Amino acid sequence: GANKTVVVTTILESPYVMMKKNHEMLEGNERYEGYCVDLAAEIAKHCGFKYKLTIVGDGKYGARDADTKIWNGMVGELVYGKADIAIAPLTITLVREEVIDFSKPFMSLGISIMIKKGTPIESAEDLSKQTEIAYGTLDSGSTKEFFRRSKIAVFDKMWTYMRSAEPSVFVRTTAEGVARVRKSKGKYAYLLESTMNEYIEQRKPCDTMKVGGNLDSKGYGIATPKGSSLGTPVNLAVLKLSEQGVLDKLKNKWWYDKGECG
Amino acid sequence: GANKTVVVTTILESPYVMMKKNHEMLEGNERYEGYCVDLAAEIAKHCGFKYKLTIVGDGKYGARDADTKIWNGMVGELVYGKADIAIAPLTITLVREEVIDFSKPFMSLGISIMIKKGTPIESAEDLSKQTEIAYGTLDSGSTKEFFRRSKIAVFDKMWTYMRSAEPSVFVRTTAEGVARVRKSKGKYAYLLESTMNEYIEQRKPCDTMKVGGNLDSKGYGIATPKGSSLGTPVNLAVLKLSEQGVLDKLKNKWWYDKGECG
Ligand SMILES: NCCCNC(=O)c1c(NC(=O)Cn2nc(C(F)(F)F)c3c2CCCC3)sc2c1CCCC2
Ligand SMILES: N[C@@H](CCC(=O)O)C(=O)O
Ligand SMILES: N[C@@H](CCC(=O)O)C(=O)O
Repeated sequence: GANKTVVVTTILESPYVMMKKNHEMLEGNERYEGYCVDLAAEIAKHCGFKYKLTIVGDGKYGARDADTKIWNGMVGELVYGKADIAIAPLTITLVREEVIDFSKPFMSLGISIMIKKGTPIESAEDLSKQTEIAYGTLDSGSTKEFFRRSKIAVFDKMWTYMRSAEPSVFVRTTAEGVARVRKSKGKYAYLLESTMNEYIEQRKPCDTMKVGGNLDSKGYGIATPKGSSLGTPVNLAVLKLSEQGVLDKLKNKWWYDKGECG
Repeated sequence: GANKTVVVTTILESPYVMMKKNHEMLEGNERYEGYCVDLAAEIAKHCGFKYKLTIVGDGKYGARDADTKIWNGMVGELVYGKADIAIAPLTITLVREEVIDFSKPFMSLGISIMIKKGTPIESAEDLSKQTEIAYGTLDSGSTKEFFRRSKIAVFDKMWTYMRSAEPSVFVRTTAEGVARVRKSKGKYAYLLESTMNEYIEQRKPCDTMKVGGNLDSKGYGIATPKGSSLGTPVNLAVLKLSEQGVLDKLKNKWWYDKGECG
């Protein structure tokens, strides 16, 4: 039938999507800025659609409830027909691939360790072999699932600790994880995606550090409801933007051009 | 109908697929070893198919002839129905995505510079601004197309030079490119994927170096004829192998465990 306004689900996660400081003075898509705001504009231009940016109601990435089997977050939005596409730092995983479609990756990342500067930790092995420094992850996302599912001794050991740590080591948002690292005098390390870790390392007050190598290697994809006719042109648009250098240019724009730590 | 033997196209490219030294004494799949030999076995196990490894007839990755519009290499094999799947270091590109299917990436890479040790070159910018050191790429693959298509000043300048350099700076195989770097007393630099570059840097006689950062960021995918029912389970198998750490384990096996330079 007639072209419709494509409803885009995304998440408030810096520097992917952020409220403009003058957002009260603005309407619709103009309220927001960031990497994924720019990316949504590029994808829409190349695929020739009109779109509305919306922030996921529950503020989550997406996980299936073990009891209800219901998906929450942006993944839920797609599965239950509440959004047409997700343009966000949404990690490509086996369990999600079964229920939604993903483009080829538009950005790579791996799980990584964030410490307050001078914390005596170099690696996941270090974290696993001590108790004084607590560590955890975001809940409802791919990092938590990684540890939950891992057969690898060090990661299995970390999971056994985190799942029963008191008080809880899990956080509701990335900004919470960062706030805990900053305020815990080095007694909390935060396990998060290297992309978010590298962005925060370039933000005032420049008191955090990404340490050691990444624990895994993967990517974010643009997601669509399974079988959506949008998936094909969106995937081809991601490949063009990659091959044109536009994705690299957008990463430089939002991570390093505006970087606050020198 | 009945299950059939899946015909796998691949390429002799170290350490992805190599002849076993005792290959004369062996039959069928047992002739070969390498990262992609191991990967093919894993994919086949998880998807439950029997398969025959074959080496692409023309020894190429795949390009479309500007005049005939005919695809050569492994891409051609898939397009014209001569193979059922390609399990090789085959780069995901826009032009290929239009005519074949690709899984999510099983390995990441970017274009990179290989020099003989002590060559006074640090970057693509350095290469572009001098003439004494010749440089080129593999023909019939994604690296050559990258330079051909690039709008980026430095890469555009490199392409203008390479396309008309005499004698020719392009090579038929990776091993040729390496042999030219090694034998040219530092007067030839070779532009190749960081994966191949990093493997050769760990092989005797340890006389080559990867220099500077990568020029782009992308990945290899397992490829199938467009619409093949094989694409779905193969893609899911790649995600499992990624999430299990098996892909990382296979990279360590073939690059670094056996590494010859310390
Ligand atoms: N080391 C274990 C697996 C290695 N993994 C990958 O390379 C890998 C990924 N790699 C990448 O995304 C690298 N990568 N691949 C591409 C692509 F798709 F080839 F064009 C692009 C990028 C980065 C920039 C945009 C274009 S995504 C992903 C995996 C495995 C799990 C699923 C999601
Ligand atoms: N990108 C992750 C969220 C962040 C994290 O889990 O570290 C996801 O899509 O679930
Ligand atoms: N992986 C490349 C070949 C190697 C190169 O072009 O550097 C391709 O699929 O075409």
